[PDB]
Amino acid sequence: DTMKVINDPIHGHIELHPLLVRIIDTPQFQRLRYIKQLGGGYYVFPGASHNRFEHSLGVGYLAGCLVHALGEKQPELQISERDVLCVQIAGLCHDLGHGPFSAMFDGRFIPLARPEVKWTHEQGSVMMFEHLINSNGIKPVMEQYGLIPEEDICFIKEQIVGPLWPYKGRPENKSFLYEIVSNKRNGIDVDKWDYFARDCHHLGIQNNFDYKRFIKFARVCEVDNELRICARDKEVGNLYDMFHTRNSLHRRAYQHKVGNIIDTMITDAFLKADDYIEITGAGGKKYRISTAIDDMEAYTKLTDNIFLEILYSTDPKLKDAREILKQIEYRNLFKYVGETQPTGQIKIKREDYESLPKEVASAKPLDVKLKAEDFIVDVINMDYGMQEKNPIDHVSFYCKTAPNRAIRITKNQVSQLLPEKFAEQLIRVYCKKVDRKSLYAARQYFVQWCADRNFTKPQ
Amino acid sequence: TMKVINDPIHGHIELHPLLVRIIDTPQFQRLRYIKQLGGGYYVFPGASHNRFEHSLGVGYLAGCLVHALGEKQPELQISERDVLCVQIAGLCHDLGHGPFSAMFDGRFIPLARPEVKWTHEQGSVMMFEHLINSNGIKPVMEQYGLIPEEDICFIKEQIVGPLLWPYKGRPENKSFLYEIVSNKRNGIDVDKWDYFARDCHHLGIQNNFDYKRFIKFARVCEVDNELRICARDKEVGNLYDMFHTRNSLHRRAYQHKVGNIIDTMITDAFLKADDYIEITGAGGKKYRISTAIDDMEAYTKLTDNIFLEILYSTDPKLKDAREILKQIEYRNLFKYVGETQPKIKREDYESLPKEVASAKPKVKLKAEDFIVDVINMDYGMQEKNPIDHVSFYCKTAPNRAIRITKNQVSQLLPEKFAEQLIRVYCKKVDRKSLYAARQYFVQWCADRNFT
Amino acid sequence: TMKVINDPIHGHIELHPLLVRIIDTPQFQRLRYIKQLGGGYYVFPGASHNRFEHSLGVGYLAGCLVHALGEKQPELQISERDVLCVQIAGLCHDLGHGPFSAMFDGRFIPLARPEVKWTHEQGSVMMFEHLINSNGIKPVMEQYGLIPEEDICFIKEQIVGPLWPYKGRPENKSFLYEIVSNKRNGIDVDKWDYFARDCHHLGIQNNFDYKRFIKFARVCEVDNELRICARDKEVGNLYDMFHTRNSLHRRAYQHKVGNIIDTMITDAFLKADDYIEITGAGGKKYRISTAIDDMEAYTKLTDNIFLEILYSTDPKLKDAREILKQIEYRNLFKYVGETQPKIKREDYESLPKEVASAKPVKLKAEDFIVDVINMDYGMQEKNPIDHVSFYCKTAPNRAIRITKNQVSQLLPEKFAEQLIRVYCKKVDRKSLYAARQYFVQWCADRNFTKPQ
Amino acid sequence: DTMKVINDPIHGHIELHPLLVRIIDTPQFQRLRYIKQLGGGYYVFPGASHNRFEHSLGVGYLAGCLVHALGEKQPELQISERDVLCVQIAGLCHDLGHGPFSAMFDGRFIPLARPEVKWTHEQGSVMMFEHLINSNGIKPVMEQYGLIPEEDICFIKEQIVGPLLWPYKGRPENKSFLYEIVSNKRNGIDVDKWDYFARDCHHLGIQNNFDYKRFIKFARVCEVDNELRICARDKEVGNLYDMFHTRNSLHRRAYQHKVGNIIDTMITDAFLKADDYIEITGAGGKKYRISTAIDDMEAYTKLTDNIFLEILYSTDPKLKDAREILKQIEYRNLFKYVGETQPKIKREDYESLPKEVASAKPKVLLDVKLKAEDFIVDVINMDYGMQEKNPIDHVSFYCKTAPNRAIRITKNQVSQLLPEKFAEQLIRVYCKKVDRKSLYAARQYFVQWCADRNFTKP
Ligand SMILES: Nc1nc(=O)c2ncn([C@H]3C[C@H](O)[C@@H](CO[P@@](=O)(S)OP(=O)(O)OP(=O)(O)O)O3)c2[nH]1
Ligand SMILES: Nc1nc(=O)c2ncn([C@H]3C[C@H](O)[C@@H](CO[P@@](=O)(S)OP(=O)(O)OP(=O)(O)O)O3)c2[nH]1
Ligand SMILES: Nc1nc(=O)c2ncn([C@H]3C[C@H](O)[C@@H](CO[P@@](=O)(S)OP(=O)(O)OP(=O)(O)O)O3)c2[nH]1
Ligand SMILES: Nc1nc(=O)c2ncn([C@H]3C[C@H](O)[C@@H](CO[P@@](=O)(S)OP(=O)(O)OP(=O)(O)O)O3)c2[nH]1
Ligand SMILES: Nc1nc(=O)c2ncn([C@H]3C[C@H](O)[C@@H](CO[P@@](=O)(S)OP(=O)(O)OP(=O)(O)O)O3)c2[nH]1
Ligand SMILES: Nc1nc(=O)c2ncn([C@H]3C[C@H](O)[C@@H](CO[P@@](=O)(S)OP(=O)(O)OP(=O)(O)O)O3)c2[nH]1
Ligand SMILES: Nc1nc(=O)c2ncn([C@H]3C[C@H](O)[C@@H](CO[P@@](=O)(S)OP(=O)(O)OP(=O)(O)O)O3)c2[nH]1
Ligand SMILES: [Fe+3]
Ligand SMILES: [Fe+3]
Ligand SMILES: [Fe+3]
Ligand SMILES: [Fe+3]
Ligand SMILES: [Mg+2]
Ligand SMILES: [Mg+2]
Ligand SMILES: [Mg+2]
Ligand SMILES: [Mg+2]
Ligand SMILES: [Mg+2]
Ligand SMILES: [Mg+2]
Ligand SMILES: [Mg+2]
Repeated sequence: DTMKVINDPIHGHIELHPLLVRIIDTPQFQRLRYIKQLGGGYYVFPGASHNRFEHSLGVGYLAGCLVHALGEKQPELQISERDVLCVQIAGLCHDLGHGPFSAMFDGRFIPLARPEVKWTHEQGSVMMFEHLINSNGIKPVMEQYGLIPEEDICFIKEQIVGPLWPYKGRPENKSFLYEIVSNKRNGIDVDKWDYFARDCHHLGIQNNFDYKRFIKFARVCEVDNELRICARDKEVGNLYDMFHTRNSLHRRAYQHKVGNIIDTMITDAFLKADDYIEITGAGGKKYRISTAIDDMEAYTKLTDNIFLEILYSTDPKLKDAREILKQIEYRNLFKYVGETQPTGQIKIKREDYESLPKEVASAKPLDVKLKAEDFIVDVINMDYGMQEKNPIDHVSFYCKTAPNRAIRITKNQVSQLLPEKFAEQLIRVYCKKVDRKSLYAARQYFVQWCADRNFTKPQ
Repeated sequence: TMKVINDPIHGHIELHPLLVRIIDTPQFQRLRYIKQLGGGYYVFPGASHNRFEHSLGVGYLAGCLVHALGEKQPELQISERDVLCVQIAGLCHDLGHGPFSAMFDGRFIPLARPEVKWTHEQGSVMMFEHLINSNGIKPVMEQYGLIPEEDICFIKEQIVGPLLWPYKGRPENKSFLYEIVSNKRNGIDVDKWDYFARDCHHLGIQNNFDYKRFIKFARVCEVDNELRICARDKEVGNLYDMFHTRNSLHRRAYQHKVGNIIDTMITDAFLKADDYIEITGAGGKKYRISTAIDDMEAYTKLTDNIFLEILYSTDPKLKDAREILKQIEYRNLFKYVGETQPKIKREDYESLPKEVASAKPKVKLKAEDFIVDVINMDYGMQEKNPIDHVSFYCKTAPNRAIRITKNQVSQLLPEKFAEQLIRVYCKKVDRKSLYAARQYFVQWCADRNFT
Repeated sequence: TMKVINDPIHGHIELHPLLVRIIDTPQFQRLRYIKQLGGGYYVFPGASHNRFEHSLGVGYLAGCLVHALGEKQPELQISERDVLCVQIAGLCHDLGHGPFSAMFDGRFIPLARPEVKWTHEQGSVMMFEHLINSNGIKPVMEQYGLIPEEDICFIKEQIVGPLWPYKGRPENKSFLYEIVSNKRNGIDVDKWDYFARDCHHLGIQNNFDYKRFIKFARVCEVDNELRICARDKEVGNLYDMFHTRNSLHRRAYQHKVGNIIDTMITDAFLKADDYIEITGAGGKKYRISTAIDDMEAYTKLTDNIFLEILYSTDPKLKDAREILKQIEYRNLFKYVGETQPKIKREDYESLPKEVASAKPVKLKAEDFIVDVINMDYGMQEKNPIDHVSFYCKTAPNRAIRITKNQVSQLLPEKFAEQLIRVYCKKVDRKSLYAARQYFVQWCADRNFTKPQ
Repeated sequence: DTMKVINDPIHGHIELHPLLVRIIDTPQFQRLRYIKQLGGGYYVFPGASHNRFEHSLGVGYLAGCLVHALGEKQPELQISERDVLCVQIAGLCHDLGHGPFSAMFDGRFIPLARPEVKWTHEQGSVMMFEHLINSNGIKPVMEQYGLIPEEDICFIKEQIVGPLLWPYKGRPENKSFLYEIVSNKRNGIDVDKWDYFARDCHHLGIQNNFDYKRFIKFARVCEVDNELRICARDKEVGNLYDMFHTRNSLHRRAYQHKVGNIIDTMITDAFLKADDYIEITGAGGKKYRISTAIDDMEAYTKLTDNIFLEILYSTDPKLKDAREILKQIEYRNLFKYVGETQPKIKREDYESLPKEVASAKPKVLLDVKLKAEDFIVDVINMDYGMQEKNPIDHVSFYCKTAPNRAIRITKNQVSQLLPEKFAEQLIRVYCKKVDRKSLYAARQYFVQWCADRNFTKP
């Protein structure tokens, strides 16, 4: 068993250790070839055909670069081949839990199909990782290459989903290893760096963030009795620009008005198909689209394929679901009516989403009257990854003249031209009735609703 | 109105409303579910791109080249109608591709149905006919000034060639319109230009060919009482490099040893699934993977999805097909045994595993255990130099077409323009079987005086 | 005929024969010998690009935008003549740059000649006049359908603004004045070329899609004037354009060391100024600081002046040559600190004296550099986007305004700030320590932010 | 003294050890900022403003990557920090000898100005490296960071120019491979090529087909003829034929562009007319000419592309002839291409060719008769870097199944679509008299000359 090399358009030649190859060459990992990174984004940006598989390889590769680089610069950290392998495995496996159309699945479908459960694709990744290990005899292969499976499986999981020192996989003196793949402190992790580059390459938008530079300048210093990753103070401006780029990719691509409408329609189709579709899990037991998340053998076979299974079906019980997807192909989509924003420092909460179409329909501003069933109200939260908080206040820096002393850099020390808030909310309204007289009316309800709630007058 | 689409290769592509109506059909949107490079994606993870994107790009580039000839030479009398027809042909030229693209017409259909002669291009014509007829496109064409009887014929002829001037869609004085999307004279067409750029972008290999430059320098001149596209004489070196790039993309990516083995395995899985899978066509009639090419309503639903349908199946009659695809996920692939060089004709492909298995070198193995992959590497015209079939003009006389021979360009160019490679693989992957398979292979090579 | 030029930023650029005649003059070819980013090249080794390349690119982009407005809206009655004039203005808009570009009009001339008010744009107009008059271009213009009196005025007005305030073109072609140098809001093709080109060469990636902006640009009536309007959808991308510009200033153009190198070159030029002779019209001799008064002399004033000084043996140039030798050895002046308030151009000269008078080795005003850096959105305290007109899909001739609250609550609350950096010319341990003490006391004395 | 980081558009963040910084921050190195990589190419391809300085940093960086990567993959090679520093210094300094407008200077000007001497920019690089060391107190700085200057200076020089039975003194046979990184004498596959392909492409606006990063990942060291050499993975053989293809392709389109070469010829003409009147101050205040400054590195230090502008901006009447030639470049009244043809003609015969053309007696046309001074005859050699030889026959490969056994791969084992020849020669003729009647005549002399020497009808 040797090294394999994989050519990636974002990263070039990626070297994979034989243990990583064994993990990649499983049904649980190869599944990611059949789930698009950007979901309904592909129906607006035709370049965005990229799947989670490619992304996952890239996060494994970048997880490895950052840990290797900290190791070469600071030998006193005593970063081991074992540490490197575990960090790479976590990068490779961090997105195993994604479902059909990625963000659509955990952002839209599961909260509507199963309001009782709290599910994240990250929880899924842990469960799918457990299934992958156990059903492909990976524990002995790990031992062969010097890993200790009890400690290291825990470590890999904790890197994906998170956990007085709360972690068991590695002690405080390797705390920094937990900032690479998924950074809970501030969000600055290699996962972001891969998706910015990859999404850009494919969308046809250009990426402003130099991850290779950030890596060269990263050191480990002591902060609050913990060894953490610190950035060179000089790079502070570039980190505010990293979040700016992320928010900019959300505005243009990920929350595109039509991409979101297509995700909403697919979600609608899935909800109508949910009672009739059967996915075979462990012991031949049958699961639904919404329950396959409870059985990883079933979940393994739940991919973007589900879209085509519904579209190509002839069963009359799937007629409603299939008609929604047929309307996507013909491009008879629901129609955008307008966008607006809360002026209040209080955002609209998930509890209130269901009641919004009713509120719009009750606006008393007309030819055609319209009903709550005719409106979609899409509520979009845009932030810097920590609700109302500035992520950069949670970043540690060093200076050239004292590279072991960690410091904080406040927002006033960087620039007066930076954002005064780090979270905002956008509300888009669409209409399901698409003729001239209905759209005109829908727009009237929308503007009056905006006046009724002291929201921003629309464009 | 117009719609704008952002593409990573071409930037902002403007689509006329008629083109939008054609794109927004099930027959076109189907191309979202067929990978450009098929099994290449299982070697080059960037190659997730599908035929849909490519098809938009050929529509766009077909439009650039025809617009540019029109602006430079108004005397050609290129009409908005001509432009729309050329764009529609670029959009629709790849409608006939099946699951995993080249795999489908290169490997599967010739094995599943040896009696028929099928190309994805014939498929594109049939799928175009189905698309028109089932989406009420003829009246939309008339609305924007096309004449459907003439123009549908013209669009088809652009895709597949004619159906002693052989064409009906357009007369001799617009002959050049037939060289844009699919060039039968020499292969220099916008379809190549899109795939070089797109495949490169995604594979992670860099493209040496500047199509935008070629377009700026393209003119139409009279050659043998026919108006054809000519290249600026200065560009001759760049055209030899275009074919060099194509052949280079075949060596590294398209005929990758493992990419081809994965295509062979998928093909194997399809042959074992063929008798048991049902695809619903017109009037509810059922078709097989290999027969869906006879019914375009069925064919519409035959995409890369078929791979997952087989993989996720529980039916025992699909166990054999499903096990082959499961071995792809585990990466227990068929194993490369060796490569060699003579040409061997398509007529002989089926009989080659038998020939290998009959080698008696100084575990025995059977013909079912060997794959013999015959790979033709050329400049798109068998043994011929495509550039001998290119017309050029000079700066000082831009209407006089000329030929440029190979000795006038460089003594460092290829002496031949076609060669053939034969690879052998084994389906039995253990130590003792591979060793044997290698012995059969070398003795076979000695038996046929190959390298 | 036409010539084609391959550019790494724009691909194949087509040049009409009249534009070739303008390019093939000493006054234009001069721009091959002036670096776009000046002292930036001594920090970012990719930034070897010169103003010539940039100038071709602005000519090309000026042409794309005007051609595209013409194809989309024939009712504008944009003529081949209008197109040629806009292209010529793009080609010639940067003719006035001096040695090391921004250094020359930002730093050297205000110090060498405080009495005069000079911009490279005024220079471009004068150099354009010289180019025309000394290369017999007026009859060549007439040959290809221009009307030189009207059109020369038009080209100049495109570069520098008015000299309805315009004479070269009436109100119904107002929009032609927004292409090369946009006085209303700063959104012009000149920005677009430098973002792309600077990025390509610096090794930083450009976030702004100029080709997209062009596809979406229309002309609509605003206040009885036909202006360029952007598609409403693009408002977010325009805030990001200014964000990108400001980002290129933070990282590259105002790099601490790039600015120190510009300051050192400026210092060398000030010491060489009285001893250099550049031959102008009538054989009259000009200095580096006076060559801006005579375009024949100015023609021969390029980055070459740096090497002339560096390679000299003349004792009168010893002081200037020693400063430039210290740049090669990399014995640069040393950064002491940064701070923030605004300080006006009138006050720049007096600042080293103010620092040296701070009472916290003693040090003197000649020992300090005080570099005042203005970071804004190109209109001082103003939001440029409040001065942009937009159209909607549903009514593409109705122009509208879009306020900042309609776009995003995550946008800047301010559009201008000022940074002050201090450096010391005396580089030993004891001097730097002292220099830092003067600096912090000065900051306390003027109620500036205690330094990082 | 620490590390410095430099951002390069081709290579990204380049790390430079303090010793390398000391070498870079000298007048002898910084000089390369004032010499364009592609010379007269910039007057055809406006993107090609790049100078030798940037290139030189890039070769230092790539020299370092390749040696570091061989070291990480094969610890048994015993590659030292010292070996790495020496290879990097050689990459940084390999182009120190270039003169004004790069190839123009050693290809055209010096062979015409000083036919007696044999000069290459590489000899210059060695001499300039010696001057750089000696005049900037670098020997002690080298010792500070663990180099041994007598051995290591020799090693660095030998890497640049070749040796000065195992011919090398700087390093023994077991580190032979270190000599293949910067300038490969065996086959030409070196990091110097890799930097210029990428950089030239980036700037010219032509796209690069060669993946140097891939080549590096696949490079190993194996034993060949009792010597440890760099070997390529057998699978990469096709990509190496494509590397030479790309080089030859960059020569056809950019480096030997008809007008780029004419501009180099005009600059050379201007330099020859200025050579007697320009004075460059060298060591001890002794004065050198443009053509003699190559004999004194203190003078040579101040000889850059600046010399072009010094001549252009001059007012001295003795420089009027030289200055008028350069003024004609700005106005674009260039010398005019008359024609091209193909046979080889040897360097010994270049000088005599304009005379041969002018002696052609064409069947009695001729308004204007023309003289040898009126013709330029440009002889252009297009090859794979080894005259008539296939460089790939001089490459060693390994297989996956035996990565320590080196092998050869013949051309028939790779492809029947590869070149049958690896060298050809082009002859271009130009005329200095540019009016309609002169060009027509010049073309008549040219075709008769071609008939007289049995060359291809043009
Ligand atoms: N950029 C690039 N150029 C190429 O020429 C090329 N060829 C392949 N690849 C990509 C495809 C893959 O992403 C990666 C590995 O390809 P490889 O062909 S070295 O590997 P194995 O077939 O496994 O050969 P073995 O088993 O004998 O070592 O490089 C390439 N990528
Ligand atoms: N029509 C279409 N087909 C595709 O296959 C496709 N792929 C990407 N895009 C891009 C191009 C489109 O601009 C974008 C959104 O689709 P749209 O325009 S239909 O939907 P709204 O804007 O809500 O409706 P309208 O303009 O009719 O009022 O997606 C596409 N658009
Ligand atoms: N490069 C780029 N930057 C962007 O900011 C951007 N925004 C969208 N796209 C891509 C996505 C598509 O491929 C294309 C069109 O997206 P569009 O937002 S203009 O259009 P419709 O939604 O149809 O809006 P309407 O109906 O009001 O005209 O550009 C973009 N592409
Ligand atoms: N991208 C690119 N590829 C190339 O192969 C190439 N060759 C040249 N150029 C660049 C160099 C220039 O920037 C431009 C045109 O050079 P050109 O060789 S078409 O033309 P003239 O010398 O003018 O030949 P004539 O007088 O017969 O037209 O393209 C090229 N640019
Ligand atoms: N090195 C350097 N220091 C500086 O302080 C500086 N300031 C500008 N530049 C460089 C960066 C660019 O390459 C160029 C910008 O100047 P141009 O004359 S093409 O246009 P404007 O109308 O001045 O710019 P805008 O409208 O955005 O204010 O000069 C600078 N470069
Ligand atoms: N790509 C990129 N992004 C940037 O934001 C950027 N900023 C600078 N550079 C380039 C400029 C140089 O090529 C390189 C390092 O510049 P640096 O600003 S880290 O370094 P010193 O000023 O020497 O500061 P110290 O001594 O305090 O570490 O990166 C940059 N390159
Ligand atoms: N303008 C121009 N004309 C030319 O004839 C020419 N020839 C080379 N160059 C440019 C092209 C490159 O930028 C560089 C090549 O010369 P270098 O000193 S970096 O290395 P070598 O060892 O000579 O190259 P190799 O080993 O491949 O034969 O000079 C040229 N540039
Ligand atoms: Fe991820
Ligand atoms: Fe195609
Ligand atoms: Fe400018
Ligand atoms: Fe070199
Ligand atoms: Mg995730
Ligand atoms: Mg995250
Ligand atoms: Mg096809
Ligand atoms: Mg074809
Ligand atoms: Mg300017
Ligand atoms: Mg401006
Ligand atoms: Mg060299």
